Amino acid sequence: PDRAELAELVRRLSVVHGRVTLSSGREADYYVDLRRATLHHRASALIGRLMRELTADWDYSVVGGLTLGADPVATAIMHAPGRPIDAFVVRKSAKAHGMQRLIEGSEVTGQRVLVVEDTSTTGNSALTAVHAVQDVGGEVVGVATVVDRATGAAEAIEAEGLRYRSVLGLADLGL
Amino acid sequence: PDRAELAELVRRLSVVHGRVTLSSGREADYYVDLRRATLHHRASALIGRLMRELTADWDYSVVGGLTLGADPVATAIMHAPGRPIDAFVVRKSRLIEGSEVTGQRVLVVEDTSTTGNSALTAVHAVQDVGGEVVGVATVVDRATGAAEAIEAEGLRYRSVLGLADLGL
Repeated sequence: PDRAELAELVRRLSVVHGRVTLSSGREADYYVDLRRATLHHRASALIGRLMRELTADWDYSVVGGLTLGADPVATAIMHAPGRPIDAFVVRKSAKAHGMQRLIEGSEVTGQRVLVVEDTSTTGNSALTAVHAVQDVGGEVVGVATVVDRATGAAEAIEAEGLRYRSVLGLADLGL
Repeated sequence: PDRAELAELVRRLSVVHGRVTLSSGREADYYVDLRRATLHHRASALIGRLMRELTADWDYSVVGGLTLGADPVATAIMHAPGRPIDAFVVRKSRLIEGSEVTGQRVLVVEDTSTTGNSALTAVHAVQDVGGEVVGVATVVDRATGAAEAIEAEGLRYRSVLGLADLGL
């Protein structure tokens, strides 16, 4: 029921129907804004729960990713029922202070880390977080995401020796 | 107990004592890394509870502020028990992500700040889109005029913690 409850909320909240002229001059009939679910009271509590179950067999104390598409997901996982898991956010530029200048939040040095994102087209953003955690001495145990969009992300993440899992898929969006 | 236990988590996770050089060149005897608290599993859960208690007499359906500092606070409030409250995020540079703020009563959040400019930016961004801001709540007030700046704009300001809870 949860996967289906979430899947429906993602469709309703995040598939934004309506015609739009892009900067290129092409028109699209819809676009996919996952931030609308990841920041919704109900969809986020489901995301938290389901991403915990999805990764239950992985060994990690810390969850995080690349701002902003990761923050709400990571915090959802942190707040969801179960064993303690802390969070972190990889920035795009360097903090003024500390010994992990691209990483807000919890100390990832010497921890096993889950890397998350709401959705990835290329896996660029996820891998940017993976390497940022890596450069500071964190063990990335895998990457997980709310929605796979079958656009190359899995094979890009798998190419660097890392597991990839998703709660939802292209079919769950309708389209 | 909740407030006392958060205070202790904020001292232990976020108040970094020792001679330090700021980005300006100024030397301080400490700095505050409030995000280690806002991204910690226990402290964030207390933040959501306590920020909800703190603003229980205000009417708002949506909570959020300027990225990154606000997002961990906004989602802790959203995930905390009680009546449903959605979240939003004001970007620095399409300004508002997440839940709709237009036509809604909105709580602007900040983890902490010396000047309140970040809070103000979020307030202004919500106003430009037809949201009504009911006030600003923060985790830590630094007693450096943030409050009064927010009050000059006709907005109520509140904090869970203050300067004295940070043992300086």
